[PDB]
Amino acid sequence: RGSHMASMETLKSNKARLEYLINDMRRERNDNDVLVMPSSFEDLWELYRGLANVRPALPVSDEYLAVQDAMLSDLNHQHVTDLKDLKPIKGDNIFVWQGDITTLKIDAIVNAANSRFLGCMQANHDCIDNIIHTKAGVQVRLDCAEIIRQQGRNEGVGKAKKTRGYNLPAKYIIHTVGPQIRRLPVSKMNQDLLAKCYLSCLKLADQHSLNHVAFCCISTGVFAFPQDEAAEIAVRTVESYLKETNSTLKVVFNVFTDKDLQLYKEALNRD
Ligand SMILES: [Zn+2]
Repeated sequence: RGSHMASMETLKSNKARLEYLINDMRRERNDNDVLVMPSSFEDLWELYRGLANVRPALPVSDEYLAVQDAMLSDLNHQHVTDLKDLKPIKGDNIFVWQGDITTLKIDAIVNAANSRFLGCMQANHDCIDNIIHTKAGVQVRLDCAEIIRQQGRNEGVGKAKKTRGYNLPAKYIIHTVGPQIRRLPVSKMNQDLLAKCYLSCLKLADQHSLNHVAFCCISTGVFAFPQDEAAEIAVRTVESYLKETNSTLKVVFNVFTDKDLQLYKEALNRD
């Protein structure tokens, strides 16, 4: 695998970087008991990730960031997808793309954050918030913490805040908190709030003169907005915004599942 593609030196170096990062985070927690450091890249990664996910938003040394950034940049740029190589599915300005949002070269990706705004603090959890934070680096959690400290309160639903993307190929991450759905059918208030997430993100991207923005599937997963309904709100809000403002923004709907992928194509077909 690695030999023909010349990957072996980088694998051995990335493993050494993970062990350094793991050791530093364990020392900080006063986990002084000597753990069995796994041999594999995969098992090292899941150990590192769990430790990063749970770490409170406390200062980090420049030495730690040097190692973390070398490792994260190498991993995120290995199989990068550039927006310039994709083609619009609608007009010249709307794309649908199945893939990992943390590997897309684009001005901004949109994070489905929570109101505490530090990322996902559940070890090794499969949500978008966790994945974005983990691949981007600890600097995102620290920047988020500073945003919350300066505003004196948790983040409300339907807003947008921008941070740098750090180790991601994305220049920026736009963080929005989507509505939590408990009861069905979805209230008009909650439908309006999900729309507001998209609008807020679009407005902020145009406010900063960005050329492109990729959305994930906001309020799906644990917030558990019904899928078909969310897709419909996403598409309708985007197309309305682009039409009414004559924005030059290019908008990517990032999906992972084939179910979502079909939902998005169907929504963009129906007029
Ligand atoms: Zn999570």
